[PDB]
Amino acid sequence: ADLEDNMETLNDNLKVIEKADNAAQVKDALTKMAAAAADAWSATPPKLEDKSPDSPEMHDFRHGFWILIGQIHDALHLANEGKVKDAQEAAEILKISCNHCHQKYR
Amino acid sequence: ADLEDNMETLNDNLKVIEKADNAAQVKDALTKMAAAAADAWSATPPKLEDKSPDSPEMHDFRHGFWILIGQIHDALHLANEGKVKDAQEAAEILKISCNHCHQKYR
Amino acid sequence: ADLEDNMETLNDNLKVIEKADNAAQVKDALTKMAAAAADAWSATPPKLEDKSPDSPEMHDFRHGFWILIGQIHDALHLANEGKVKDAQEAAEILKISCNHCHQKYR
Amino acid sequence: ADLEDNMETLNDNLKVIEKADNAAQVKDALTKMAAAAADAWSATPPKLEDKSPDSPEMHDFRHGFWILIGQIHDALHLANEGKVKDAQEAAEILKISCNHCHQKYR
Ligand code: HEC
Ligand code: HEC
Ligand code: HEC
Ligand code: HEC
Ligand SMILES: [Zn+2]
Ligand SMILES: [Zn+2]
Ligand SMILES: [Zn+2]
Ligand SMILES: [Zn+2]
Repeated sequence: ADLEDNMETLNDNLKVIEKADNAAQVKDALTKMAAAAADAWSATPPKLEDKSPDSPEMHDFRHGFWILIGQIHDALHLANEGKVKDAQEAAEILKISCNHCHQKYR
Repeated sequence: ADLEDNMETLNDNLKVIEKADNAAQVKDALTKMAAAAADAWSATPPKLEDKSPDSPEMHDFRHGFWILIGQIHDALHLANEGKVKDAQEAAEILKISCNHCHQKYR
Repeated sequence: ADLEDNMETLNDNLKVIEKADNAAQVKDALTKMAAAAADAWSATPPKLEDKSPDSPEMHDFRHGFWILIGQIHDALHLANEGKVKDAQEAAEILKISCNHCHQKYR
Repeated sequence: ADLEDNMETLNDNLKVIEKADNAAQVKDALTKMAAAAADAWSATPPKLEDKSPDSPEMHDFRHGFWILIGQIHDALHLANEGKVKDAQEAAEILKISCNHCHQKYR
């Protein structure tokens, strides 16, 4: 997918997590978010179109996806263990990761 | 890229790190490895073609890529900081992650 | 130090980071926070005195320190790469970890 | 506990994980290891006795404990999920972390 459609997938499943009823719903939403972030890994965002893929700025951009995926990784372990509510609370932390990359690069 | 091509990229660049003599070369190889792993994230390997994408096996498959990318992540900070020899030694750990996934799913 | 002492050290240095210039003020605050969190690792907080250190609740308690230390860990790499602004911005996510533990166990 | 006691705790419990036939012994051993590593956090090893707790060598020393605790963190999630064989294969990776610190600072 392109960067914009992966972002739609991130947003849709972030919402699913916040309103989920059970561990299966949380795990499915987290898995979909991680695959969307991994697929967006090599995207160049519009405001960085002039930057080398080997530059400090593009490493910072990808670093934002590493943070997001790492956060999803931990939440998914929690949901695998049945700590659904703790997994759901990880959405508050994820949201900041969204905001931070958006405020620098969107 | 397909799974086999991402693996060639992982293989080529792990050997680069093992033979490298400067920080820029290690950083460049680490970034290529991470992009290949992120691109391989949603691949289904031949031995899991019968498995549901939500199966435990496919989560465990993707989990091996998270481990690898996480190791690359820390090594890339060490390389960014000048600790070239430490970043280079992280290839010994990287290799164990290669072996573990291969033993299970290759 | 006891838990209350380490919490003050976290609180003071969390404020130092938000109100800092230069990698030095930030690095030094992060280093002290990591040492305080590590020293707190095995503390039994009042609301869990009836739980054994093998209980699920005590694992969930320590797990909140792992999240905190992992965030400090990444912030310190950023500060050591000269990314003082990005390091200072970790303070927002750190505070969320403070609050998530407090809401359950303080 | 002093550094020698925390190292004995790590050595004993790494062997427990290797020999283990059940999840409970793995989880218990990993918990003991994490506590030992957290307690060793602010130790000064003999070869750095003359240096500052703030020295770059001492940051680099502590960094080895973060690597170890992060690896224990993931293996404990796997043990908690009943993936006992996968948690035990994490011991191979832990050992390299033991060796990497010993080669530099023991
Ligand atoms: C960088 C590392 C990012 C992270 C992490 C997240 N997003 Fe993002 N997103 C990013 C950019 C550069 C853009 C701009 C796209 C463009 O073509 O200019 C976006 C865009 C979105 C959108 C589109 C909405 C709009 O502004 O019209 C959405 C809905 C969105 N992003 C959601 C989202 C969520 C929920 C995230 C975290 C879970 C998230 N994004 C992370 C870069 C990055
Ligand atoms: C799972 C999570 C894996 C990780 C981590 C790594 N590899 Fe891998 N590799 C994996 C599979 C399932 C396969 C088989 C793919 C197929 O279609 O048969 C492979 C294969 C390879 C190969 C051979 C590629 C080919 O042309 O057939 C190589 C050279 C290879 N892998 C290298 C490699 C390295 C160096 C890794 C770590 C840095 C690594 N792989 C990780 C699954 C997984
Ligand atoms: C659990 C994993 C915690 C994390 C992470 C943080 N804190 Fe905490 N804090 C915790 C407990 C159980 C308590 C109660 C201690 C008691 O004996 O009652 C506290 C308390 C505090 C306090 C008040 C200390 C006092 O004098 O009573 C402060 C100022 C405080 N905590 C700050 C703080 C900050 C800034 C944190 C993040 C950087 C943080 N705590 C994390 C448990 C946990
Ligand atoms: C640095 C960050 C280290 C990590 C990670 C591990 N160890 Fe270690 N170890 C370290 C030092 C500096 C020393 C010497 C301490 C001294 O005062 O001599 C050690 C020593 C040991 C020992 C011998 C203890 C003794 O009484 O002589 C053992 C058995 C040992 N270490 C085991 C061990 C294991 C199994 C580790 C990984 C799980 C490990 N150590 C990590 C520094 C560091
Ligand atoms: Zn966790
Ligand atoms: Zn690190
Ligand atoms: Zn980082
Ligand atoms: Zn994991």
